[PDB]
Order: sequence, then C-alpha cells, then structure tokens
Amino acid sequence: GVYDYKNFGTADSKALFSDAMAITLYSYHNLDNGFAAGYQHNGFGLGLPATLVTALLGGTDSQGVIPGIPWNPDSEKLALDAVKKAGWTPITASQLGYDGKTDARGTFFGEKAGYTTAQVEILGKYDAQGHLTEIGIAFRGTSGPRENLILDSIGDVINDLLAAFGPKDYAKNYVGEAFGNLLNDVVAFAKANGLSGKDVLVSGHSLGGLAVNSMADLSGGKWGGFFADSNYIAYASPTQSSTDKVLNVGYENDPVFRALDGSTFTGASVGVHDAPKESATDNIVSFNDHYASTAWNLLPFSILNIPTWISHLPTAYGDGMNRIIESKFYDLTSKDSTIIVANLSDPARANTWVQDLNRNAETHKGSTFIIGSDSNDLIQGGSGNDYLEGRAGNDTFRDGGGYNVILGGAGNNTLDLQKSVNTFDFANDGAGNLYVRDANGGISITRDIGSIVTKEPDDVTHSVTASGLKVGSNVTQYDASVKGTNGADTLKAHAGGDWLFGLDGNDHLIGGVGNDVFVGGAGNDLMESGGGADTFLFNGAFGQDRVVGFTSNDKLVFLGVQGVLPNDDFRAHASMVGQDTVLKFGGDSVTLVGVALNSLSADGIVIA
Amino acid sequence: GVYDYKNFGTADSKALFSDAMAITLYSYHNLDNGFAAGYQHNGFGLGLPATLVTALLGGTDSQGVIPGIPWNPDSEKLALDAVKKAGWTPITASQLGYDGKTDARGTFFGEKAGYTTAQVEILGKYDAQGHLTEIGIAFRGTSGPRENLILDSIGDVINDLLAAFGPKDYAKNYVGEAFGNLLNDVVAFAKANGLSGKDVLVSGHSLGGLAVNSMADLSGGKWGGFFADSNYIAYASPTQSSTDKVLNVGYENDPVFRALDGSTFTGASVGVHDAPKESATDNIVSFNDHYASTAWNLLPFSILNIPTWISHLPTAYGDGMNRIIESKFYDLTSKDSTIIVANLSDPARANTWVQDLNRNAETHKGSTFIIGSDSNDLIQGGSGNDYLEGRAGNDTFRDGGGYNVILGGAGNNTLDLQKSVNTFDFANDGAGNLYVRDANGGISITRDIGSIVTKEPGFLWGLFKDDVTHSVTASGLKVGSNVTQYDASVKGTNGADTLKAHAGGDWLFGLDGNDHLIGGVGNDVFVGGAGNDLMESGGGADTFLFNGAFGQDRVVGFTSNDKLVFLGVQGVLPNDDFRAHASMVGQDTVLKFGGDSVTLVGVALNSLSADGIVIA
Ligand SMILES: O=[N+]([O-])c1ccc(O)cc1
Ligand SMILES: O=[N+]([O-])c1ccc(O)cc1
Ligand SMILES: [Ca+2]
Ligand SMILES: [Ca+2]
Ligand SMILES: [Ca+2]
Ligand SMILES: [Ca+2]
Ligand SMILES: [Ca+2]
Ligand SMILES: [Ca+2]
Ligand SMILES: [Ca+2]
Ligand SMILES: [Ca+2]
Ligand SMILES: [Ca+2]
Ligand SMILES: [Ca+2]
Ligand SMILES: [Ca+2]
Ligand SMILES: [Ca+2]
Ligand SMILES: [Ca+2]
Ligand SMILES: [Ca+2]
Ligand SMILES: [Ca+2]
Ligand SMILES: [Ca+2]
Ligand SMILES: [Ca+2]
Ligand SMILES: [Ca+2]
Ligand SMILES: [Ca+2]
Ligand SMILES: [Ca+2]
Ligand SMILES: [Ca+2]
Ligand SMILES: [Ca+2]
Repeated sequence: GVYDYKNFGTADSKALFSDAMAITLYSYHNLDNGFAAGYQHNGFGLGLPATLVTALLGGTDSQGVIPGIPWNPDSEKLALDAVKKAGWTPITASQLGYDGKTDARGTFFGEKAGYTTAQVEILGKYDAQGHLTEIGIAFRGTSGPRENLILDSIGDVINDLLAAFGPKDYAKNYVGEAFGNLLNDVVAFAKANGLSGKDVLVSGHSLGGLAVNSMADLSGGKWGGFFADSNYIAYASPTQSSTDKVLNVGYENDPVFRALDGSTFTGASVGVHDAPKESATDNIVSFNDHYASTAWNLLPFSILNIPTWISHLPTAYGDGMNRIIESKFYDLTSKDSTIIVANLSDPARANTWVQDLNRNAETHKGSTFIIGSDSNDLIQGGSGNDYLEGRAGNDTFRDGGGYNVILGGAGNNTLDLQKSVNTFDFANDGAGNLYVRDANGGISITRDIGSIVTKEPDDVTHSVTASGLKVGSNVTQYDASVKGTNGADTLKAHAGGDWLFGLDGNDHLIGGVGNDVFVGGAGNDLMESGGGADTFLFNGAFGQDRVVGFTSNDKLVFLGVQGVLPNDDFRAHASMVGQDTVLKFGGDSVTLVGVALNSLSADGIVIA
Repeated sequence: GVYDYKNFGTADSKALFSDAMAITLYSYHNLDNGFAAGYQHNGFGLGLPATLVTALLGGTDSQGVIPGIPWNPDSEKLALDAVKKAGWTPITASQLGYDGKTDARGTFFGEKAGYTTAQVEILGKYDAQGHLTEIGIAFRGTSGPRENLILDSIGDVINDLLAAFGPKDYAKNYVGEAFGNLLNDVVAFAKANGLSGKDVLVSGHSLGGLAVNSMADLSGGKWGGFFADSNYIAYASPTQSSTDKVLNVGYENDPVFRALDGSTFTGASVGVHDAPKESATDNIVSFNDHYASTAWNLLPFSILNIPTWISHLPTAYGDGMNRIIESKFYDLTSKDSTIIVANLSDPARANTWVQDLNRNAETHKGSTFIIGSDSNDLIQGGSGNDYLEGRAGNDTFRDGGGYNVILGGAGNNTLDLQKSVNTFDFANDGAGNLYVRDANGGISITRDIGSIVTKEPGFLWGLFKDDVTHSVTASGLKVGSNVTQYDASVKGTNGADTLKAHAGGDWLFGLDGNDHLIGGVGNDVFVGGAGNDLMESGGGADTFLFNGAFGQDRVVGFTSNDKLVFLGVQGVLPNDDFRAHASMVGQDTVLKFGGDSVTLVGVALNSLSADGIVIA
C-alpha cells in the first residue's frame, strides 16, 4: 500500500495514517474550511473571487479566516468533535505538569524567542477503562489561532524563510528550539502511563510537516532518545529528515511539498521539484481545477505563484487521501504509485475529465490509479494500464487502451468506448465482471457499469445484460464462454475457442485447439492449453495456479495483483522451481509446467 | 516641480499630470474601489481580513472586484463620470472607423494572439463648440473587466513575465503587437480633426505604464512618427523606455515601480530596486500602514511578497499624488525630491507618526517634504530640513531639528516641541508667521499653528515631566497667566520702511515693499520679506532669513560669524549647497534662487563657508 510504514502491516500502516491525518487536521482548527467550501461551490476560474470571499467570511455552512460571524458554523468545535471521533483528546498543560503557554483551546505555543508563533497539539487515545494507550503530537503549519492570525503567520513565515536561508540546521533544530521543554514533559507523562516511544504518533502539515522531520532528526540524541522509535508521518513538508524515520506524504503538484532537498534550497525550489525521494510518496496528483486548467498552467509552476497553493489545502489532503485509504485498489499501491485523486470543484466536475495530465512533474511510470469522488465524475484512463474507481454517483469512464480495471461503484455508471462495438470483444462471467477486449488485445475488467457507449457511423448506448449488450431488443453477443460455479468445476472449451470462467474453488479448465481465454478465478486452478494461441488472466487474490501446455504464442496477463512495483516486468516475479517457471505476486503464483524461464519474453507476459 | 514635463513649465505640467492620472484611473474602472475603502476603514493589520472582504465584495459605499452585488454603488459609472468631469469622453470604434474589438464600455482590446487581454481607452477632450482639442491614450495595467477578471489577469501576467524573461525588447514591442492597427486609426482621426502628436497624452499604470514606455520607444519609427512628440506619463511602470519622452512616476516603496532596468531583470528585480533613474521620480514614499509597520517589514521587501503590493494601488496613486499637486510646497520640489505622502488607514492615522523612515530605499538626500491628509494627522519631521504640510484636520507636528517650514493648514493645529520652552526662542512678524528657533539655531517658520506643546520639569524636582500647551497669541505664548515673550522686534508695513535695531539685537520684519533694515551691534535676525531690501549688519553675529519670492536684496557688513538661511526658496535641487547658487559680480558675491537674489556687498566667494550659508 502507498502508505506502508516501517514493518507495520498494510492494515496497521493505514490505521496510523488515518490518525496522523486526523490530528494534522485538528491542528489547523478548520482555518481552511471556508476556502475548501468556497472552492467546492465556485471553483478557481471565474468564481475564484467568490471562493476567496468564502475563504475569509465562510458562509451558512463554513467558517473562513474571520471569527465571530453568527451565520457561520462553529468549525473549531467541529474540528474538536472530529479529532475525538477519531479517538483523540487534548492532553492539558496540567496533566503534563507543563509551565509554558497554552491558549483557551489547549494549544501549546513555542517556548523561545523566534519560535513563539509555533503551535503544537498534544493528544491522548484512551481505552474503554480510560487508560492512556497512545499519544499524538500534531505540529501546526504556517498560520495561528483566528484571533491573531496575521501577526502569528508573519512569525511563521520568518521561520519558513530561515529553513531555506538561515543556519544550515535551522529546520532540523526547529522542534528542539520551539518545544524542547514541552517534549521533556511528554516523556515523563508517557513513562508515568506505562507508554514508550512506539506509542507516540507524530504528525503535521507544511511547516508542521517540517516539524515532524525536525523531531525525527533530533529523536536519537535529544529527550534521552525516548522518541527514537516513534511514528513520524508528515504532510506537505518542504523538508526531509536525514533519518529513515519519516513517511513524507504529499501531492506532487503541491509546490510546498519537497521544495527543499532535504533541507537545502536549490534552483528547483522555486519551480518543479519532483525528483524521487526515498522518504516520500512521489507520484500523488491532486486533480483540482488549477491542475486541470490549460490557462492556469500558461503560468510557471512555482511556490512563488500563489494560486498553485490550491493543491496545498489541508482539507484537500484529508478528503482526497482518505479516499486513497478507502480505495478498493489500495493494496495494489506502493509508496511511489501514480495516483490521481479527483479533487475538482462542483462546476469543474461537470465538464472536466479526471486524467493523468502528468503536468509539472517527472514522467510517470507503471500503472495508474484514478480515484473518483462520491459525486458524478468523468474519469479518463490513459493508453497504458489503469485502475479507475468511480465510487458513489453516476460515473462515466473513458480509457485509451492497455490493461485496466474499471469499478463503477454505486450509481448508474457508463463506459464510453468512443469507437464501434465491432472493434471489441465482450465476455461476462455471470459473477459481476464484464470483460472488454479491444482490437489490440488490451483487456478491461469492469464491475458495476451497466451502460456501454459506442460510436456507430454517432453515439449508441448498450445495456449490459446476462445475454449480451442490448440496444432495446438488439443483441451484441458475448464471446463463447463456459461459466463455472463457486464450487470446484471441470470446464471444457469447444474447438472454436472459449472464455473459461472458474470462479471460486479449485477448478480444472480444459482448453481446446482454439484460442481460449482462461480465468481460473479465486482458488488453485489447473488450466490446460489444448493448443492455439491462448490468454491466461490473473486478477485479485488468484491463488496458486498451474498452467499446462503454455507455448510461444500464449499470453499471461496479470492485472490487479499483489506486489507489482511501478514498472515491474515478469523477471522481477519469475524463478525456476524444478522444470517449471513460477511467477509470484504476493502470496499468489502461477506455475508454467515444463517451461524454461529463458523461453519467456515480456511481449508474452503482461504485468499491470 | 516634481512632475515638470518637457518645457510645459510648472503650472502646465501639473495640469498635464492631472489629466494623465484621470485617464489612468478610468482605465481600471474603479476595480480597486472596494480595496481602497476597506483599507481606509480597517487598515492592514488586525483589520486585513476585513480589508480583503471589502476588496472582493465592496460595501454600501464601495464596489469590490465582484460585479452585480445589489447593495454596491455603481463604481464603473462613477469612474465614467470622474473621467468626464476631467474633460474626457471615450472615442467610439465608429468615430475611429476601427474594425477590432471593443466591449460595452467602449474599451479597446488587444489585437494579436498573446495580447487579447490588453486593454486601452481612447478618449477625447472637446471645446465649447464641440471640436476635438486633445486625445488621451490610457493603457490598462494587469486586470480586466469584472466580467472576466481572472482569465484576463492571467493573460496579463503572462505578458508581465515575458517583459522580464522573454524575447529581448518584448516590453518595447508590446504596444506594436497589441494596438498597432488601433493606433493607425487614431493617427487618421487626429489628422482629420486637425490634431498632431503634441495634442496626444499617453498614460496608464503598472503594465499600462510599461505600455506608455513601449509606445514612446516605438513612436519614432511606427505610425509614421506621428506620436514622436506626444505626451508620455507612466505610473508604476516596471520598465523605462530608451527615449527621453517618458515621465516615470511612482512610489519608491511600490515593488512594481522600476522592477526592471529599463527592461532588464537583475538581482535587484526581486528585492529593493531603488537606483536613481533619469526618467523616474525616485524618492516618493507612500506612507501607508504596511510602510509604517515594524511587523510587516520583518519580511523582505520584494515584488514576490504580495502585502508589499498595497503601495501599488491606483487609488493611493490618485489620492496621494493629487495632494502633492495641490501642495503649497509643490513648486519647491523637483523630480527627485524626497516626498512623504500620508497614506494611513483611519485606525493607523490615530496613533502612527508620518515620517521619513527611509525604509527599503537608498539614503534620502536634501530637504524632505511631508504631505498630510485632509484628516487629523501626526506628522514627524526629521533632524535635517523639513517642509510639513498638515492640510485640513487638526494636525500635530513634531520635528527633529534643522530648518523647516510647517504649515498647519485649516483646523486646530499643534506643534509639539517635546522639550522645555526655555530651550527655544519665538518670534512673530504679525503677518501670520511664528518663528521657532531651537538651541542649535535651527529655525522653523510656522503658519496656522495656534498651539505649542512643551515638556517641562515637573514633580519631584524634575523626576516627573509636565506637558504644557501654550496658545500662540499677539503678546507671546500663553498658558493661563504665564506669558512666554517673543524675542525683541521691529515690524514694518507692506509699504517701504526703514527699521532700526536696538543695540541688544532685534528681529527686523520688513514685510512687503523695498525696505531699509539697519542692524545694530547686537545679534539681529533680518527678514527683508517680499520686495528688494537693503539690510546692514551693524556688527554682532547676525542672521538673514530668506523665504518664498524674497526679491533682489542687498546685504552690507556680512562677516565670518554671520549667516544666511534660504528656506522655502526656488530652485533648490536635492542637496544643493551655496556653490551651486553663487558667483562673483564685480566686488560682490551674488546668490541666485529662481528670479530672487541676495548680493553680499563686498564679500569674496572664497571667504564663504557652508557653515554660514544654509540652503534648504
Ligand atoms: O491553512 N491554511 O493554509 C489556510 C487556511 C485558510 C486560508 O484562507 C488560507 C490558508
Ligand atoms: O488593481 N489592482 O491591483 C487591484 C485592485 C483591486 C483589487 O481588489 C485587487 C487588485
Ligand atoms: Ca503559527
Ligand atoms: Ca519515493
Ligand atoms: Ca512525481
Ligand atoms: Ca463518483
Ligand atoms: Ca488504460
Ligand atoms: Ca459510481
Ligand atoms: Ca469454480
Ligand atoms: Ca477457481
Ligand atoms: Ca487453447
Ligand atoms: Ca499456444
Ligand atoms: Ca486461481
Ligand atoms: Ca487585461
Ligand atoms: Ca530620477
Ligand atoms: Ca529612492
Ligand atoms: Ca527638521
Ligand atoms: Ca491633516
Ligand atoms: Ca490642519
Ligand atoms: Ca515693508
Ligand atoms: Ca547686528
Ligand atoms: Ca521687504
Ligand atoms: Ca526681500
Ligand atoms: Ca558679523
């Protein structure tokens, strides 16, 4: 998964991530709520001024920067409720025996001259019995309490500038200078409750993400080494720690994220700074109105170009990256997977195709994951390999080719092929999967898409049904198939070639002399070629399969399988066990009985 | 004057400048109206979020960037009315037989790909019988019609960056590309109405400023050299043409103004870029809440730091520099005079002293002019020579020393001396001038200041201090029963007088007419006044004061320990000394200031000392 941390599992990394995000959002007290809400209603073009109005004054359903407006919701109380729902309660100055500054909200303030506009939240997670199980440390990014926002932000900006232009270790030392004493008190509080370093989660966004990385850098040597084994997840940090301790998360089109190299100002800092970084998720795109706009991007991409900071908004981090977490494709992803998160305004969503424009970024490689909104989206896959997720709402998909998984989700979803129905083959396994094979052999596996649109010289809409694609009474037939059951089946192909669908269970698929398409499905399947030019398709947790009679003109296709790193080919996954080539993908495998590994070519083995 | 242009002279260059601003402001159609008004009410600190709200949404008495808000006034109609009141009516595409694009306001739009967001207004002035007398060309700075603000602004900023980073002479060619055909039709419409190049005034602000300079660069070769001798006044231009045709007016703390040299991006472009430029007004400060703030100025001054852009606003240009135009000190100033304009918000004005902080600029040289607002101001002159103008409102002045003129203006005004009344001498000519002399001999000439505040040793033998308000009266400064006497005086009349000093020393006030002022052995202060005055020392350490149109005067018996003081006199370029004004005529040293002169009968120029000749 993209947010895998240390040696924690997929699940435990996700739980850690969701908490780091919750506490990160809490630290800003919904300051960007009005901005996020303005943007969602108005967009970033024409309506940019209306968006900015709401950033300042909010409206009937959001609070901007300005406090005390009667018709605004109490966003700060919503922020507190939200962090509590996630399991977190602010630890008071008095619980910690802390003698520095807090405000009326329990926020901690930086301790030394030059650091007094620093903010941190210290939070506790408590079990059913009311015992402390976890501590959250959430450093605030640039900005402060609504009461003193301008003055506090000026202080923060000086700190921001010093990270780039000040003493060499200025970023590294920031948490040491700002909260050295506070953190000694946190160590005593943790010890007193039977906790150690491993029970502490450290997070924050932007300047707060800089602080995450500062704390990691100081953790070996300061506070008695107590925090050395803590959990550090930083959002949109300009810096990266010298250590291996920090998961540096952000959007690649956020100009704050990785602006510095790990603390160094370079020529790239004021432009595109998208070089691969070991600690960082390098390829997550916020597909927002700015990113989509041809006119916006006639201007140079730069932290100095203020409208580019739309991709920096903490609500867009929380909302879009939570949908990554929730994705049916999540466990296919790793740290540097290309993921395009649908983050369009309401007006832009109506007429803009979410797609990998690869704008202002180094060239994307490997498969692409595109994550929709819970509203009606237009999602456009590339000509390489795509995982398209609609989520809720009536979604429309296009895709330029290759090997794809298209999940409609809830709603009435539509796949627009933009070409004649005669240039495709269709197959259906009777268990919710519609297979679409294009004129070049590329296969899409689709679920929850009930309508196919084609061009017939010009748009024609086909209903996806059990007997074929239907335009009223008119049927485009599915390719010849033998459907199994979720029981163990023996299925035999006709000499003309068939699609063979195992479904669950350990199945025996017997190909014939024709061109068959084998889909063993879940369970450990035995699949025999029988001759011809055959395709074997593996998707999801496909089991341990054996393929008999695989030859030179046969194709393996791996799609939606575990452990595929961006751009992996078959050699990353192939070995010889006895006289057989084995291809392994997570816990799943294909055994090509009697096939020498040196006989295989990438044109015969599709890895997506 | 600071805005003298070509050879139009003082008065006509001022009228030209007021037209330029009028049409410049028109081109923006009151876009910054809500910002100006939000700033005035809220300021730029704690009040900033509210200021920005008003910038976007306006209010009941302003319109911000967003059109069609029912309760805003129609600020676009107000702009049109304003430009008309100034004598100008936009010329239709039809009168020009122009085939390009205009919008519903009659604004002309740029003609080629990459210039379609350029905007220009073409306006005409008309005599009493309806004939055209003058054409105005106002190029719009970045921004465009409210209908399409953002996309239009994007196009403009793309143009802005190409001026910095694009083809050599991109800025020079901007008007050629954007408005080449428009300008051919204007030449033909000018000729058909009997006008030539000299009846055309070309202006605009920011990128509209860059366009002024472009048009001047191109005027020799294009359009048949028709506009070669046109009139060119640019505001807040990032660029300066290679010609001698452009007056480049701006605030020195406006980060856009002179950002480029004169179309070249340097290391200074993103910082302070305050090198003297021949074509530019180099030393005008917008004294605004940003400029005044210690907190704001922790951040580096740069065009890249958006809050510094407060000094760029066209309304603050209009309002600020029109007060310079109107100043009683105007005709003392020259292109590079240090002028500080009171531009504070209502909240900051109540507690912030307007002063030359010399922030984010080269060291200011020469006398300083500080121009107040029509409200109650706090104005602080420096330790060098100052001209402080309160205007209307109840103003309070302070000043650090030197030789000064302090015009209280209308209102109840106060001079706060911040130390003991005993450390000053006071004189009064009965013609409205109260002279204030400090312990170092520094003299301030004050008008319309009815109160003097001093700081006196008070309780516990001077541990504590009392602030004492004296009223300026005919018999002296008065606080209750206590009268601070004026220094001994002889006063003339507005006709020709002979006035004799007593042996202890007198202030001798000639007033108008050709007077004979006879000094004594004492230390006299001579003020010949208007007219041609003969003034004899008589011995002692004497002072001769010259202010205004002081005439052709003769000084007899001037020695080593005497002193001339020129204050509020013509032709004093920033930091002039006597040498730039002095010559020998026969046996005498003559000092010349505009049409006024002092002859130091018998004195050799070589014997003179900057010590004894104060030029302010
Ligand atoms: O948190 N933030 O970075 C913000 C929040 C609100 C805003 O209007 C601008 C920036
Ligand atoms: O002209 N301008 O630069 C402006 C004017 C108004 C405004 O709200 C923003 C910018
Ligand atoms: Ca802060
Ligand atoms: Ca990486
Ligand atoms: Ca990248
Ligand atoms: Ca959707
Ligand atoms: Ca694809
Ligand atoms: Ca859907
Ligand atoms: Ca089965
Ligand atoms: Ca099976
Ligand atoms: Ca076969
Ligand atoms: Ca074969
Ligand atoms: Ca299987
Ligand atoms: Ca424009
Ligand atoms: Ca100059
Ligand atoms: Ca200057
Ligand atoms: Ca002074
Ligand atoms: Ca005043
Ligand atoms: Ca006054
Ligand atoms: Ca007289
Ligand atoms: Ca004398
Ligand atoms: Ca006289
Ligand atoms: Ca005289
Ligand atoms: Ca003498």
